[PDB]
Amino acid sequence: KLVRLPGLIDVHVHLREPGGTHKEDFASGTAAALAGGITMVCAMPNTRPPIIDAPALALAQKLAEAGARCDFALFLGASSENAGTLGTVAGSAAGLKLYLNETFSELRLDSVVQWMEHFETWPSHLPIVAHAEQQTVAAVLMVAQLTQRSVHICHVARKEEILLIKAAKARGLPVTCEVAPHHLFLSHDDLERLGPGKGEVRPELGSRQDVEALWENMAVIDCFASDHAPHTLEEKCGSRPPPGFPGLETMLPLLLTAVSEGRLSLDDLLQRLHHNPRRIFHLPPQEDTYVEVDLEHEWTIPSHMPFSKAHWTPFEGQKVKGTVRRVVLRGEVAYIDGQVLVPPGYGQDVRKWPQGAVPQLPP
Amino acid sequence: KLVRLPGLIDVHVHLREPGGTHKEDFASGTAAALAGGITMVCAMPNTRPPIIDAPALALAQKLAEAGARCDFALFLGASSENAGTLGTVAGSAAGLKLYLNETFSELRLDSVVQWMEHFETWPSHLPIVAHAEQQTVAAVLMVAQLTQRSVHICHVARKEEILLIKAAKARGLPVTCEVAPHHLFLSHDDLERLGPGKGEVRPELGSRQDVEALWENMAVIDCFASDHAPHTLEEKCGSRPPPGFPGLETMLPLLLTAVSEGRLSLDDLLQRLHHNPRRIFHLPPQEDTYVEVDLEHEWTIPSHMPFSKAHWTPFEGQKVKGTVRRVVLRGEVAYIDGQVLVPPGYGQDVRKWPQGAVPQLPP
Ligand SMILES: NC(=O)N[C@@H](CC(=O)O)C(=O)O
Ligand SMILES: NC(=O)N[C@@H](CC(=O)O)C(=O)O
Ligand SMILES: [Zn+2]
Ligand SMILES: [Zn+2]
Ligand SMILES: [Zn+2]
Ligand SMILES: [Zn+2]
Ligand SMILES: [Zn+2]
Ligand SMILES: [Zn+2]
Repeated sequence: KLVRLPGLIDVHVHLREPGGTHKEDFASGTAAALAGGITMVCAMPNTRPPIIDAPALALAQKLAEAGARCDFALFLGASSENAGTLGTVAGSAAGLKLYLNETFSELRLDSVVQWMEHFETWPSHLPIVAHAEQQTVAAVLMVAQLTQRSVHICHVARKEEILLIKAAKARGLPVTCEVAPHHLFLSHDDLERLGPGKGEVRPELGSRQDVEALWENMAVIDCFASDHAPHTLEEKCGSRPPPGFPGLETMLPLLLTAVSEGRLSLDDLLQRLHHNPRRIFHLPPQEDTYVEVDLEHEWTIPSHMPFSKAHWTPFEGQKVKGTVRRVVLRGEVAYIDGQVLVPPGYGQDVRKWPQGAVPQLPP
Repeated sequence: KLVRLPGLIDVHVHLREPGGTHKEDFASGTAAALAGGITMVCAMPNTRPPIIDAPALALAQKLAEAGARCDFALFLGASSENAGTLGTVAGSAAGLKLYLNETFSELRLDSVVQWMEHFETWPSHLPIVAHAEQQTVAAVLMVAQLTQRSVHICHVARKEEILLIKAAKARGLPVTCEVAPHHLFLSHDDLERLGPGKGEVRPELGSRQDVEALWENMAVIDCFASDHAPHTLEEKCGSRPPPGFPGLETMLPLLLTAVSEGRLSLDDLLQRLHHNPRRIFHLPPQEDTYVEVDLEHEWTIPSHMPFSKAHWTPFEGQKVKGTVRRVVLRGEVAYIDGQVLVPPGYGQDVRKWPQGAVPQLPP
């Protein structure tokens, strides 16, 4: 007996096109998404060229329209030069991405004043998300308050961060957050097995206490999102390993395992991979779209999943229970038992749908 | 013709006793203060042992009472273990010091949650000051708002920081700040002359643009304070140079030079070295206390000033106009033209004066 789920949404993926297509491209990354029960993705802007201006966004839109197999929205990225220049294209993006710490990214800002400038100039009704670790979470929350708007915190990974956000929510501040599966299912205990190259990720893997704190504070977590960050094994194992884990194909099975163990409910999962992503980012429904999962199937994660060009996974050897059997996207069978059945280009930019524009007051 | 000033107050000095007395002690540091026209100092807690508990404070109080030549108050320092334990001695201190970044200091905290705990437990009516650079200023401002109280930011050094504080004040937030003379009178341009060891200080010396921004935003600066941070020349020039500059003997002459050039007024100076320190820290008046300065005397800063045991200065070679001629402290001549005339032990703990307790609602 299969369980029918709505089309799940991952608001944080790196699909590497343009410019890093040996790591992943729209076609392979969205195949990975479908195999993971995800029918809509929001792609980050730290590509080459990075998506920090209108011409780069135009290019990325066309590449995505030609290559994506599931539906998508594309983030714009904040830079040290583009505040006040994105107004005409802002509404066509998933939101604005701020990179506020060192990581795989034309996009660290030099000064909190540049963060302020972005918060002041980006349209007030559109989403802003931030890579903001440790004290940076408090700092960007301060900027959001000074500019009297909301902010969404990407991949919360630490007890420190989730408790800060918890305190902010208790004060009624407009902040939401997401957590990635590696920060729920891996910790320092796994670094011996992974090694120092494979183990590189930002935010870094946390202690057992960090992991336990995220679970204990599940009520504070608005979304799950993979931070799918594919790099090849050669890159991960080489002399300057880039941070990041692939995760689209493993996220839902890991979380289904947790549901089966009573660690969270099916509803808790659906709030975090469907309803809250929709409402935070004003993402439209997908008609005739659903995912069928088998909650009984026990399997062990192999050394690589079938679709991501990363061709490795940090979850190798973990025992999971739950698998994606079928995905239907807008009335077409998109995935069945290991086979993707929609071609590159089937996917659409949801921000171009009438129902996918973010509502705003007449300007 | 001399000008009579009130007794000036430096709310940020490191006097190194206990435990670093080759660098400075209460007797030498307060001689330096008097020679710089300063009659009251607030001493930081990063000594050895650090002033992070009641027994250490008791020791420091006695050492200061026996050695100080001018009046003083002693800060307590926040640690990872003492939140919620300082209530009985809190009112006897200048305030609570938080070290939130890497610098010469049992006292970096590991987590913003520890900052929160201090803001929640330290009595709400008593001062909190923070070493908080760049984004850390925004982060600690966020903690202050979450806990609905004020904060004072130490040694603001950057355009980024002063503009953030300016924006916070425009939103009516209870934040004050101080600036040290080296961030007004030295910059990157001086690093060649100083060299990499002598030039080490935290916050680091800023660009010309940082310096210009602090001057342009003088209205945002509540206090001047030296961050007198003496280390010996051997230490500054050695293989692991500690950050910090001595500054008590040079601060007032540098600022008087600026007054003479019309860069700020005598009133602007007195707000920042007398009236605002008094009101932010609830420091009492000193009866029969004044400083006489000669605004006409031109001189060049030598390779070391007479009193600080640091026996070096980063301001060597700068031409100044203005000198301290006489200091009277509580009816006794304390300093005349290079001679200190009050003994170690003349100085008193102002928090023990009836008028020096911080007022509070009956608890
Ligand atoms: N998480 C990572 O370690 N790397 C991400 C960047 C990011 O999400 O910060 C990537 O794009 O590779
Ligand atoms: N400013 C410095 O460079 N060092 C100070 C510490 C401090 O004020 O942060 C010191 O105590 O030496
Ligand atoms: Zn990130
Ligand atoms: Zn994110
Ligand atoms: Zn990312
Ligand atoms: Zn400091
Ligand atoms: Zn200070
Ligand atoms: Zn200091």
